[PDB]
Amino acid sequence: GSLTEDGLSYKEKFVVRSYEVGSNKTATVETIANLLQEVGCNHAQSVGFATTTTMRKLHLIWVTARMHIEIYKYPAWGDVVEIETWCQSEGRIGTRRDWILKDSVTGEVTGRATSKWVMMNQDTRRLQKVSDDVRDEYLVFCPQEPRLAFPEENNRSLKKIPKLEDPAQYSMIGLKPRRADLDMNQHVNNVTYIGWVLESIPQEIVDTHELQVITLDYRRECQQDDVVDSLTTTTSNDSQFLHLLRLSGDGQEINRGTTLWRKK
Amino acid sequence: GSLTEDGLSYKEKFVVRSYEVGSNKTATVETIANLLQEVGCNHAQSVGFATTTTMRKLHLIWVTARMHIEIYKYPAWGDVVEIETWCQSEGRIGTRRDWILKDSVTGEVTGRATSKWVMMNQDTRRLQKVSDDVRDEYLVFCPQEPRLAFPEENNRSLKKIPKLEDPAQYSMIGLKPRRADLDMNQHVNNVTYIGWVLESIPQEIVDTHELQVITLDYRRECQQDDVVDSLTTTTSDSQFLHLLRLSGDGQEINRGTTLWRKK
Ligand SMILES: Clc1cccc2[nH]cnc12
Ligand SMILES: Clc1cccc2[nH]cnc12
Repeated sequence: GSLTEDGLSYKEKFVVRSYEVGSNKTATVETIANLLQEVGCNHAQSVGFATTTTMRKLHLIWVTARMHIEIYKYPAWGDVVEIETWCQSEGRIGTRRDWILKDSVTGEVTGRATSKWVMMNQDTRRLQKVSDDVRDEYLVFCPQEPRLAFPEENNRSLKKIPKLEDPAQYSMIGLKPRRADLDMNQHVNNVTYIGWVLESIPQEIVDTHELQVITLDYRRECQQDDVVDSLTTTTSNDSQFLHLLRLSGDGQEINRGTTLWRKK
Repeated sequence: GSLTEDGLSYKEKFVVRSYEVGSNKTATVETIANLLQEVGCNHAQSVGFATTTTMRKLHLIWVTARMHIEIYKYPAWGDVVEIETWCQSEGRIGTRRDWILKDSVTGEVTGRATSKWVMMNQDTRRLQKVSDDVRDEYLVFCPQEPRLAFPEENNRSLKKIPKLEDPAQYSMIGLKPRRADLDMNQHVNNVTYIGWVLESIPQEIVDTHELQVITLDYRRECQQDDVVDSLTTTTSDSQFLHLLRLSGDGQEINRGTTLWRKK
């Protein structure tokens, strides 16, 4: 992978692996999400990081608040996908990382994603607005003119997500993370929550439809010793669902989301 | 990746990814196992396949009976690992696939693995000795002189594994596969069973030791709707005996052993 000529974005190519594909012999949305994470990490590494000198001193970290992915064509096993990523501040609220996925051969856009990140103290887990000293350290690595993966006016990435009310139409109960679900800091990988959301989609949908859009809000972290219930209700040729992940016991919310599926 | 000059083995390089590493910032044994599977698949693709024309007509498939992996150094995040793989028949019993892992920069061997595969009818799940017409179709893609990743006679890869007796010293119960654990044919990926075996190793061991050897026998498949219990007892460097079995009736799906060395 490499930073582009202007040094304000990063591009990397990936060959889709045999264990990365589903029943259609195309990459799953979890493989795509893992590739977005990888290109994000390689981008931070290329520019010197993803915490700054001031963030490490203050025990501050970036945490995902929302992930929004739209896939037009999932890459097939053996195909090469090219992914371009960049960051931009949104004032003191936080930062946005965007991605564009392309077919390496045709140059056609096959997907796009956006994520909203907030600053949080690693120890107290208390959120905070981005300081000016921290903001200044990041500004030189972001484009100054707005560059959005989702420029559209009434676009899906910014829609508010309601809370699913019991009884859910479908559920998957007792989901727990294993060591493979953890990252290098022993925290549950963000992509695991996407998998858990999709566990409560009925098999018939997975067999007849393809996942087009997924928007996920992250409210609370699942600890290594927590157990999760995944709930889904149909809200709708296109099927739409409302999703809720909550702790098995008291029902504390960890995530909420929506998916849009189109007939194959 | 590419077939080597003689066309009898296959080599491919991999850059270790951020989500592929554990707390030591080095690749997990499940990432290694996924990479072995990937290089095996690319090898079959490069030579025309993973079944032959005759196997497809008779509804026959290759299935793993045993996996044995030995890692000396796990590759760090961002490092390049080179893996070479080849196959060899073992008479009509089945076939063996071997692998050698190397540090791309130093050329030093960092790991090795061997697996034993048997032929099975995919519908009836009945085992079968290979035959002659099927054997002949494969022979031209294998070396003729023996080439073993574990040459030593009566080495760790060939040791018989006993059945763990209750009560187990440690256990992880209620393990179930999710869609990410399935392969392209909707069967549980073989690497998932490695993860499930390791779930019952105590955290203290994972924190103070590194996994050096893992041998796993595959007796029965976990179906998409099955629930598994992972059992472990210390038999000792630390060594453990492992058993995976269905949550209800306790039908055995896998047995194995691990060897761990102090960090
Ligand atoms: Cl990791 C990284 C690379 C470039 C720009 C960034 N802004 C916030 N984090 C960034
Ligand atoms: Cl897939 C594959 C490649 C080369 C040799 C083989 N023998 C059995 N299967 C093989």
